[PDB]
Amino acid sequence: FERLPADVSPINYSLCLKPDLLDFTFEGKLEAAAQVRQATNQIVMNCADIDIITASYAPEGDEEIHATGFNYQNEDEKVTLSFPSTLQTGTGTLKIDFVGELNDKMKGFYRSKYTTPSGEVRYAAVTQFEATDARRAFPCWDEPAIKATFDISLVVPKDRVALSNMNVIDRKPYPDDENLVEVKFARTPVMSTYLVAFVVGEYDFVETRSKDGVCVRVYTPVGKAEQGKFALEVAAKTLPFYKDYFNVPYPLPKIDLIAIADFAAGAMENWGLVTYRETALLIDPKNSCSSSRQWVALVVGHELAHQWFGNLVTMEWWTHLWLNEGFASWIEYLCVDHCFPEYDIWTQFVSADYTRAQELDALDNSHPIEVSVGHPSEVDEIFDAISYSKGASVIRMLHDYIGDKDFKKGMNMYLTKFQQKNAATEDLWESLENASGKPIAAVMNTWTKQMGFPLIYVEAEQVEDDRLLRLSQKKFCAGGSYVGEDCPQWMVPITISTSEDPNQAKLKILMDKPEMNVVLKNVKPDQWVKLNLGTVGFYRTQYSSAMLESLLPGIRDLSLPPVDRLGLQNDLFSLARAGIISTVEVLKVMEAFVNEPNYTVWSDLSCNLGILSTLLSHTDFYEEIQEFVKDVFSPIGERLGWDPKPGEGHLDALLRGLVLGKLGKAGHKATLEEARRRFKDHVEGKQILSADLRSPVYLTVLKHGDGTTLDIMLKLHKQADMQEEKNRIERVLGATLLPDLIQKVLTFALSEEVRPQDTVSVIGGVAGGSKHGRKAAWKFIKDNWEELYNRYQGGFLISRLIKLSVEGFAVDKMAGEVKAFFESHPAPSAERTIQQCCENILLNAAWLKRDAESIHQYLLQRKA
Ligand SMILES: [Zn+2]
Repeated sequence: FERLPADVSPINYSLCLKPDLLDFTFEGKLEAAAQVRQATNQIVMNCADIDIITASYAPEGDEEIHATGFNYQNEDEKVTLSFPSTLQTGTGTLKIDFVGELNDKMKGFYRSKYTTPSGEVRYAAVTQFEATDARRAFPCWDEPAIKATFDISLVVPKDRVALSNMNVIDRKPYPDDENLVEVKFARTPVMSTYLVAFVVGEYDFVETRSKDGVCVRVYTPVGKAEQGKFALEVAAKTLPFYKDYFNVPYPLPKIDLIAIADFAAGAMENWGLVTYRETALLIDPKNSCSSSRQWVALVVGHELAHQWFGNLVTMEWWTHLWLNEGFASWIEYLCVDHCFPEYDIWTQFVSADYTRAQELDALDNSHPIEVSVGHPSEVDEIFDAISYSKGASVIRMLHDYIGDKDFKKGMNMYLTKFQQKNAATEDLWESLENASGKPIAAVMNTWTKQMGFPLIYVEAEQVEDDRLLRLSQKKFCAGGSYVGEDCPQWMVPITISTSEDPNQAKLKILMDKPEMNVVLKNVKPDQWVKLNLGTVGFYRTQYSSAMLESLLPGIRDLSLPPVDRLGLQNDLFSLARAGIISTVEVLKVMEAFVNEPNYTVWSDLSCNLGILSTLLSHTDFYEEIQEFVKDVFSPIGERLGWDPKPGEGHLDALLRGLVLGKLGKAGHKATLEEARRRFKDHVEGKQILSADLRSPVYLTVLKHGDGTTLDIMLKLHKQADMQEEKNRIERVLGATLLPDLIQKVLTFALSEEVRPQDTVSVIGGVAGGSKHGRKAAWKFIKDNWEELYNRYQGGFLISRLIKLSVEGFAVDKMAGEVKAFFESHPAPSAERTIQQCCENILLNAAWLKRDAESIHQYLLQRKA
């Protein structure tokens, strides 16, 4: 791959597109003011799905020279426009009229199917150019570093709204068609082609004015303007936040957020015209959830952050796309946390991007964040959950290492320097290094140019009133000690806190050595020491036995912040699974979480204990670990109770469902008895139970029920009114324990009553229900492999079916059985999932064989 010759660079695009609806085509003429930087006889542009009618170049004050040479290269999406004579150095005007297609590929200038408040089914002209689809709406230099200004014009019917990046400056009628009106927009600033936007359709709107004076609007489908009210007030507060943080005003005169029906791209940060899918921007009061207002605040703060970082200053090449999305993925939580501190959104960030990035970065076949991108198709291949989640995680670690003071100063220097220009990743490290005086380029190179993350071991010794800390770093791997003689090293900024001040740093350090000693002044032995305050650093911490015991009071009295309790517990399970520490040591810490009120912490607690419970189901003391789970969740269960208390939040309803389902599955007698009261009153029409208690009650009564209970659930499903009620049953049907009922659920998955896209959910619940239910699900998909393969081959479902079925196995002999099965019955699209699952089975197998009897003897001694 090679970029455009750059012998002719654009200056201003004058576009006028007439979307031919019903015919699904469009015609448009382009007057591109350009500069000939080097004498050439041909101009090379990007173009796809567009046939040029005629094209001529008119130099300044001269006659136009029509092009008599056309060359369409579809594999490279580039077109060469040859001319009879050399164009010579100077300024000219490239005039190109052409015709295009409103394709069905949800890319470029395509058609968007929407339904009126009555029906009829109409189509709209919606745009989407990122990454390289602007060349399908009009021929252009479709590269982010080739910036120019845009004069957008649209010839739309009178009864249809035409939006674009800028505001409307003229609305004159169309002479050839009385039913059409040409809408001309203002001139955009210097920007990239992949951020240009224009949409044609029928939309209602709600408007407001931000404190900066910027006109904010939320465009909704016809008849849903009230649903975009919340997104409007969030966007109206988001602009002043980024204005104050960047010390740079909003670069455009107006901001628009339009909700589109079935918007495939999800969300696009088009400069001034941010597009969403209505299921992610609007809040339907009779269909939305509880945390929907939280999800809207995040998606609005993310794309509006790009209006500065990404649109005002754009990446030089797609190699730096991770930094554009990683920065926005981090500052979106900073914006929501400032406007809505009642969310404690940073605890959910650690539970989302942070932990998910540490899972992938600790396994084999990982890759560094920044990878050189040659062809723009290589993007879709080498960027994944690693480049974005770990990308946002290292930015958070960098912000904490810099400090919010110098970080704001460096970003203002960065934005003002490269405004309406382009920059690379190294340009950002320089602007931050100038404002902070810290070696940012050197530190960040260890986190971007190599894969993996370090494990920080810390040991404590009391020296007078101070405490000496001995730190060492090594590459962390989910399997254990990293085998390899390269010995990776990281420059690790570490924030340390003590019990005397658990919410602010006791000491900030930078570990640029494999081993390092640290002295904390005035730290009494009765005080605990916590590394990685706020879990801001992208690393795992292994505490010594003495240091871990000192942290137990901090967990119990909640003085340790919830985000710290989340990260501490998550590190303990990973270290025990890797064989670095014992599992018994982790189980003793679980007893200190009995006072935990935070939903996110319990969510990760329940997830980790669920992995261990299903792992220990292969042993002869599965009753002992269930009794242990009941003791951990009993106090929080009694605190929440069964009915919503006066003035609860939305997380307390979610936490009640998680806790009750955990106790119900573990056999908690009081929970099982009450769940049967609610279920028998729900099926007899005496009092329908809440939708929040519905899933835990179903799981509990079905696991501890019989064939009568299963028939009731099947009657609730075949009679279920909506699809949502069906899915809530399909996930819990696998909780049955009797073998003939398990086979009945598996057969029910492939029946006509279950839709094929939901069949994997039913079989997934069977594999996760019990040990014999997992073996029955694995045998079921082997006997019916011909049908299941024909159903989901080459799709996402076949990888999800294999994942949910075999990941729970804890026998190393079983890992060799799934690898041998897919060597005789190939599944090409799921080749990567089989390798991850086989490595995961061997990991759980070694973990089980190493710690089985130690856990057993711990549970017996604890009970006495
Ligand atoms: Zn983004």
